[PDB]
Amino acid sequence: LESAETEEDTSSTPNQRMGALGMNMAVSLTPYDGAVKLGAKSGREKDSTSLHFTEYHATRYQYYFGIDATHLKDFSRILPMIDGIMNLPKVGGSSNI
RNA sequence: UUGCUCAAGAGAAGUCAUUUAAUAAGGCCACUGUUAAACGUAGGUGAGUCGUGGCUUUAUGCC
Repeated sequence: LESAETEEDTSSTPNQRMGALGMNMAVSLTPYDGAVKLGAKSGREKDSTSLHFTEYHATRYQYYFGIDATHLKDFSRILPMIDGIMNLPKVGGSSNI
């Protein structure tokens, strides 16, 4: 909280910490063409909150990351991050569909 | 250390249930492959099984 109401980085315990890891956003390798999916839910009772449309994209995603390994408080923490980068569980999205 | 430092639009959802492209139709009616002749005379070959049996003089040939 104090990091936003002061100019320096200390206020003494540190006020903030720039993350040693920074990753750019992932972009699709292929230009997006308008593709949607129908979503009508089962049942004869056709009220609202049914017949929805979901946009999807059938391409590959690429992203760029960079870490200052020296900036890490514990130098050994870079290895678990690499393991996570290769074994990335799921990037937030409609994993159900 | 950058109007910065931190920052998931996220969790869930069947486009479903039903429908014969069906009923009818001749590619049909006509056509001669007609008419005539001297063979004068000189062109060749690719493929197994093994020790007496009925006649006949061993003979040597027949089945």
